[PDB]
Amino acid sequence: SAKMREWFSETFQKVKEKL
Repeated sequence: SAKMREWFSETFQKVKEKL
């Protein structure tokens, strides 16, 4: 499983999208 790992990818790009 990977709830926080798969989300990790959706967290780094969440910061780049905000910029």
